Amino acid sequence: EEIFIGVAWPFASLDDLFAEGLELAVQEINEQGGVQGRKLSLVKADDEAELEKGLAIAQAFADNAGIQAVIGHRNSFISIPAASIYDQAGLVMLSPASTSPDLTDHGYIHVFRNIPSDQEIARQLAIYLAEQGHERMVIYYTDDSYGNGLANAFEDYARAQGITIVDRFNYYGNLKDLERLYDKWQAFGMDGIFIAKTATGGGTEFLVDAKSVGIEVPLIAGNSWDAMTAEGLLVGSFFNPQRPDSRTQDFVEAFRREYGQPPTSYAAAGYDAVILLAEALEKSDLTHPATLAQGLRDLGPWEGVMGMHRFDGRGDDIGDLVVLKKMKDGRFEYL
Ligand SMILES: CC(C)C[C@H](N)C(=O)O
Ligand SMILES: [Ca+2]
Ligand SMILES: [Ca+2]
Ligand SMILES: [Ca+2]
Repeated sequence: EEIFIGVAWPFASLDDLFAEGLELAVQEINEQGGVQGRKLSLVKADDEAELEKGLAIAQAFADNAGIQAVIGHRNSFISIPAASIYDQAGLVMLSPASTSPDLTDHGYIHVFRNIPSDQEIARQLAIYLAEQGHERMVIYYTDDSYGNGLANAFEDYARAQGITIVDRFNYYGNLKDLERLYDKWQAFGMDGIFIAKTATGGGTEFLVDAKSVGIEVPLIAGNSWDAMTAEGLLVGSFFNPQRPDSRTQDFVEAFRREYGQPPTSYAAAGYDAVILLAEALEKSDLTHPATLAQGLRDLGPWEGVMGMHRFDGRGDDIGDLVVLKKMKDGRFEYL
C-alpha cells in the first residue's frame, strides 16, 4: 500500500530547499492517486557530503528490497563511486546535482542525472560569450580532475567559437600578484574570465579579490555559483522560474504557496526527479527494480518544470536544460 524512493543528500548542511521540492512532488503524486494505487514515500538519508557516509548509504539503499530507485547524490566525487554500488545492484540512481562528465563514462546502465553536465554548460557558455563579442579570455581553474575537466571543455568549445585562451592559472599568492597577472592579461587584450573553480572551492575568494584589484572584465562561472560584489556575474546553470511554460509556472506558484519563498534550481531538479521516477514507476514491474532504467529511457522526451528532459544511452540528460543567469542587483536575470 506503500512504495519508497531513497534520497541521499547533504540535508542538514544545505539551506537549498531541496527537501521542499521533493516534498511538493510527492504530495502532487499522492494527490493524483499515487503509483499503481500505492502511496509514495521518501526514505531520506543525509550523506553529509562525505564519501564514506555516501558509500554506506548507497549500500544500505541497495540492500533494501523496498527501495524502488534513489535520488542522489549531490557531489560528483560521491555520486561517481556510489553509482558503482547502485549499478551493480540494478537500482536506479538519478542525480539532480552531479555535473561531472565522468559520471556517465563508466559504462553504467542504471545511473542517470536530470541536469546538464559540465560539458553541456561549457558548450552553451562558449556560444553565448562569442555572440557577446568575447575573443581573448583567461581561465582560473582548480588543478584537480573536475577543475581540469571543466577548463578543458570550456577551452575546446571556446576555440571553436573563435575565442583564444590567452592565459590559464590555478593559484595566486596575494593581491599584489593578482595585480601583476592583471597587468599581463591587459597586455594580452583580455576581455573576460571563466572561473572553473566551484564557489565554495576558492571561487568566491577570487571574485572578491578581483573586485579589490579592480578587474573590470566580465566574470563567468558554472553551476555551483547558483547556490553585492557579484554584479554582472554570468552563471551557467539550470531552471528558469520565468520560463513562460504551464508546467514551470504551475510549480513556481505551488512552491511559493506551500513554502512562502521562491524555489531554487535544486528544488526544481528534485521536483522533476520525483515526478520523472513516478511516471516511469507507474509503467514498471515494482518487483524488479532493475527494469526501471530502461523504463526511464523509454520515456523519450519528457516535459518537466526545468524544460524538456531526455535520457541517452549513457544516462546523460540531453534535453535543452541549460539556463544562463546574470547577477543584477543581487538577483539573477534570465537570458
Ligand atoms: C551543486 C554542485 C555544488 C555539485 C557539483 N555540480 C558537483 O557535481 O559536484
Ligand atoms: Ca537489486
Ligand atoms: Ca578569434
Ligand atoms: Ca598560466
